[PDB]
Amino acid sequence: QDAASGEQVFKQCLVCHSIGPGAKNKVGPVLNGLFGRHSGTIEGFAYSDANKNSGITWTEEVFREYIRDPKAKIPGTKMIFAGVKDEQKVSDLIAYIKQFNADGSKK
Ligand code: HEC
Repeated sequence: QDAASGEQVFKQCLVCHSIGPGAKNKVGPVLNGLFGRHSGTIEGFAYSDANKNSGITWTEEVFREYIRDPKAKIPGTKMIFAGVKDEQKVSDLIAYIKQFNADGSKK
């Protein structure tokens, strides 16, 4: 779906997470270069065992399921959020993010 739209839905994400350039960790790990990266991999982030010992590897398909309801895919994770149980939204989320990658740029 669409990114311009998806930027809106990340608003409820930015509260704890960063993206783009000069993105530094916060209550949660920066979401730069998310797709492909290994779960609990970004450094300077005190991941939970649950997150980092999962072996997830964040592909669009598992994020799609995660975001829907976190506690169910990484049961016991530190991310206390009742997901994006909203299908239009999730798709645009996965458009905006995918757009940054690694150091916050376009690809
Ligand atoms: C504050 C309450 C948060 C909101 C709102 C969102 N996220 Fe989050 N996220 C938060 C924490 C504390 C953590 C760490 C979990 C742990 O157990 O260590 C996370 C983690 C993620 C991850 C995992 C990343 C990795 O490198 O493994 C992802 C993919 C993620 N968060 C995505 C995400 C998105 C897209 C959100 C908007 C809908 C979102 N989170 C909300 C804190 C918070």
